[PDB]
Amino acid sequence: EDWDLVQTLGEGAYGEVQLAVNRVTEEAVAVKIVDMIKKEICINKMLNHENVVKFYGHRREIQYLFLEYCSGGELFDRIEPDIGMPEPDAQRFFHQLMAGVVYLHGIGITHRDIKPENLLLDERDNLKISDFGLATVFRYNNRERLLNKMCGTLPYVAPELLKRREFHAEPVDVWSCGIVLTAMLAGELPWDQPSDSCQEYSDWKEKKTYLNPWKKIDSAPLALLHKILVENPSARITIPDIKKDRWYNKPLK
Ligand SMILES: NC[C@@H]1CN(c2ncnc3[nH]c4cnccc4c23)CCO1
Repeated sequence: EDWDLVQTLGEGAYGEVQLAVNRVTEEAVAVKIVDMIKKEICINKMLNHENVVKFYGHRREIQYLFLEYCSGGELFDRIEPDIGMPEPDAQRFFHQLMAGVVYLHGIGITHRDIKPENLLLDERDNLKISDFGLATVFRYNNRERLLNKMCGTLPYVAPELLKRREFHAEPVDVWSCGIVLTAMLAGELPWDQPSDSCQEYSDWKEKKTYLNPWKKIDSAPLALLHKILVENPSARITIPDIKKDRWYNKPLK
């Protein structure tokens, strides 16, 4: 019942996250502090999956969210700049990311800001999707609603979000998962944003894969990236088809 605030884990816009330890059980949890979030709590209440940060509850005093503590830090910190990480680790992380994203989409939730900073690791390096502050419902009563608000993080957002007034939620999270995979395999982000004024993005659309970061990436995972980082959201590979991808299914290590 009584928790000691041991240390700060991370900072956010509207607050900070602190590690809290139970005085009796010594259980660790993370506490997200927000000095007024209503939708974040609501969405968190729906979530129950092994690749999504668990929600234990909240107390209003300033709002306090009680969330799963992930001692392994963030995926961001397993990526060596300009190098990435070993391909078998990247594949395992990507499998776990798809599992989390499939779950969310299955309950009609889109995260909207998938990036390595938001993908946390537990003590066994299991990936956990965190931070549902930008998340929203895109399906309800089996009826899809198109999105129109721009949010997320420029290097990770899909090009339709910049160009179209309305867009489907799922292909946007698929795209950001592809940017995450690129980062894991090349240790660099391919562009500032996916717009026609961005030279690196133009190069990609013209298939200059002899340039970085694409030249650091083996042809198998690169063929999967060619299917994810497709400009037309309607032509973009879906998750069920990602699960059928050759590299996705390649035994590694
Ligand atoms: N960018 C990550 C860092 C450290 N971080 C975390 N660190 C450890 N465990 C956590 N569990 C969480 C549940 N929800 C949100 C965040 C965490 C969290 C907080 C954010 O800044």
